[PDB]
Amino acid sequence: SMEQVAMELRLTELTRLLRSVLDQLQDKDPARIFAQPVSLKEVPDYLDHIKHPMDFATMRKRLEAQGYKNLHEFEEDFDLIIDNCMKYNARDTVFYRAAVRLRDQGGVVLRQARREVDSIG
Repeated sequence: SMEQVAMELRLTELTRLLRSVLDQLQDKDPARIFAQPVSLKEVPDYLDHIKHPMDFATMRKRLEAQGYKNLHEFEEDFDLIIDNCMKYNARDTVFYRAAVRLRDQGGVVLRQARREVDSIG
């Protein structure tokens, strides 16, 4: 149908906007602490601690399969990155601190993205 196509154009445009959002969030992690999945070879107990692992490469795979229906789903995955790290790692670690800084800096990007998504529909 013509509608399914119009719908698909919106999803594609959402994907376009979320790709830019993702790039902006990932720039706030210059150390690349959140770039890839926590290695189960190097942290073999990780899944005993963290039930839903997340990282920027995993989010990008979903993004490029147009797997995010709305900004809320995307934010859920970003929040998992931060929250998993803040649980697994202690307060006095470079990892915990990196998560706090990502959360704080990402807030600004996500604030405007929500306005853009509502605004452009």
